[PDB]
Amino acid sequence: SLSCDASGVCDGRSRSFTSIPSGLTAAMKSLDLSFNKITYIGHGDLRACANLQVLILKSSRINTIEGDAFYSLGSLEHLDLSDNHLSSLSSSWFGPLSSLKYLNLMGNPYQTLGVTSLFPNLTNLQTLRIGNVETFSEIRRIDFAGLTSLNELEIKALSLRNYQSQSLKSIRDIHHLTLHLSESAFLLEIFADILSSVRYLELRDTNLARFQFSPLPVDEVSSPMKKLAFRGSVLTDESFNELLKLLRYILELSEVEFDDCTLNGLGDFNPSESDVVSELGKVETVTIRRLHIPQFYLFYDLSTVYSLLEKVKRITVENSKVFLVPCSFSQHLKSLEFLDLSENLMVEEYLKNSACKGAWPSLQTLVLSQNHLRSMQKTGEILLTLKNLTSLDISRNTFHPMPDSCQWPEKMRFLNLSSTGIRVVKTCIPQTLEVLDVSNNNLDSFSLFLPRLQELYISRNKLKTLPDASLFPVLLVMKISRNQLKSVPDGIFDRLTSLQKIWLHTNPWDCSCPRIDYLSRWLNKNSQKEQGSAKCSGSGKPVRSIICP
Ligand SMILES: CCCCCCCCCCCCCCCC(=O)OC[C@H](CSC[C@H](N)CO)OC(=O)CCCCCCCCCCCCCCC
Ligand SMILES: *[C@@H]1O[C@H](CO)[C@@H](O[C@@H]2O[C@H](CO)[C@@H](O[C@H]3O[C@H](CO)[C@@H](O)[C@H](O)[C@@H]3O)[C@H](O)[C@H]2NC(C)=O)[C@H](O)[C@H]1NC(C)=O
Ligand SMILES: *[C@@H]1O[C@H](CO)[C@@H](O[C@@H]2O[C@H](CO)[C@@H](O)[C@H](O)[C@H]2NC(C)=O)[C@H](O)[C@H]1NC(C)=O
Ligand SMILES: *[C@H]1O[C@H](CO)[C@@H](O)[C@H](O)[C@H]1NC(C)=O
Repeated sequence: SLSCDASGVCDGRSRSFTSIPSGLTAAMKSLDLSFNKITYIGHGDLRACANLQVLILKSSRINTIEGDAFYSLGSLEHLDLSDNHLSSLSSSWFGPLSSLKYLNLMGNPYQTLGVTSLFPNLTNLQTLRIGNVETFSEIRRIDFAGLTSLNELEIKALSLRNYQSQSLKSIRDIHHLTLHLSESAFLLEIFADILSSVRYLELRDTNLARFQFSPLPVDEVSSPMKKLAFRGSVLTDESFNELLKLLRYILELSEVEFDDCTLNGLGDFNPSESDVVSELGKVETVTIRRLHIPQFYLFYDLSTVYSLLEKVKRITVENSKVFLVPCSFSQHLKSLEFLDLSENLMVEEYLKNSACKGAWPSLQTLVLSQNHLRSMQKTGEILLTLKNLTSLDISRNTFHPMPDSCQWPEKMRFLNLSSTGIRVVKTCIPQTLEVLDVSNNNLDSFSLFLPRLQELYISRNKLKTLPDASLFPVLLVMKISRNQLKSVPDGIFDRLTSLQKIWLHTNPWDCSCPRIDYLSRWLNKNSQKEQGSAKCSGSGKPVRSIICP
């Protein structure tokens, strides 16, 4: 009861099959039999479809597959066996799949990949996922024999009990290596085997409390590793310092991320300057999200971090409860062009210190999105200390009504006031602006003349009148959806002579014909420009559909 499209793509998904359907053809290119009750797959179940390029067998209850079940699938590029009941993999399965590009074996209860190298024959393999949560317990030297380059290899071994050294060393080039480890017992040697191949290493769920550095005795390897990411990791002030020492081998590391990690800190840890690292190679981007520091004052005078960021260009510390980025700390950030402290507890008085005189000398973009700032003027005033600043995001902050005059950094051309609760826009906003987002507020009208404005975002408001075209002589983009606009003055969009894109949907457009003429005739002559589609209130029919005599 499977249905195929004219292109040879058949759906069999969730159809209660207890066995592969009979009478398949060589016309099929993609066969999806996910979520079925297919316990056994015989020698001849898939013998016909010799031109199959995609086989989706995910989450079916497969626990038995004959060694040569896939003997005629020489054109198969995508095989998905994840989440089944395979507790033993057979090398005979992958033998005839020299055209295999994607192999997902994750989610099955096997304990190891088996006694025979399963992938030597897969010469065009680009993606491979293996392992599980409860039982995968051993990686061995024969496991990846025959694998030269993989764009991605995911290994889930949260229950790993033993890793044979050099197991991953045979692989020449791994673009993205995702490892799920519950502890750090084998992280070091693993790290010694991937220094030549891994460009992006992603560590998930690892408790690194007991990590300890030791000199990697692998021959001079110019690690091509550009990105390193930790997710849901447990760290300590001690183990953290241990990790830092690892950088000497990944001289090219440019991006580091820490997602949902907890940093446990204690006072008993206080080494001299010899133990600590203050050289951060080429690390130029630091992203930190949802970082939990149980007890922050249990950290000695944090000067240890001042020499690490001299060269950092981009930093993001979000939703990690930051209330202060100490002045001296900021002055050390000589190269910082981008700083994103979204979702923290920043307020004027502490911002003042964070953005002191020589704070962030080169900052161009500063994001203080969800914080506790309350005065627009006060914030612009405090930020005057920043001379290179060109972009500022202070959206999602609850501000008081803005004055008629304000002081903002001079080169500022981007100001985001989205979701800030304002009800009125005054001249506090500079004429120097190029991009302005006051979308999702409480505005009734926009009367600000900004001659250099190229983009205005004013969606999600209550404007009953479209802002006069002469206000933005050279506008390229206007976003005024989700408002209360019922109509537009004849010829107004033809007055936006640089307009390239415009959002008008979610507005109650009055489509009676005397009125809606120009607007409808305009949407027809400029469909390319309208993003999304404005409909008529009442019928819901697209405005452009209306024609008047
Ligand atoms: C593989 C190598 C990767 C290398 C990555 C580089 C990491 C550096 C990132 C720069 C952090 C920028 C924000 C610092 C703000 C600050 O100083 O928070 C301090 C404030 C109070 S100031 C404290 C006083 N001055 C002391 O008496 O706390 C606060 O305001 C709130 C506490 C915020 C705690 C989280 C952020 C603190 C930085 C964490 C650094 C270690 C990260 C380890 C992750 C596993
Ligand atoms: C001006 O500030 C706006 C508010 O901060 C901002 O809108 C926000 O845009 C981000 C873009 O990623 C959205 O991100 C969230 O949602 C995505 C998926 O949709 C998630 O993957 C992200 O992790 C995140 O949770 C926000 O949803 C959106 N905020 C809202 C509520 O509208 C504008 O983009 C800024 N304007 C300009 C011109 O930059
Ligand atoms: C970032 O801004 C600073 C401050 O304006 C710039 O450095 C100053 O450049 C002037 C040149 O007119 C020198 O006279 C000063 O000595 C510098 N001030 C400092 C920091 O001591 C810097 O050039 C800007 N960087 C960028 C983004 O180009
Ligand atoms: C798969 O092909 C044969 C087995 O018939 C053998 O050479 C080896 O297992 C694989 N090929 C390679 C790359 O050596």
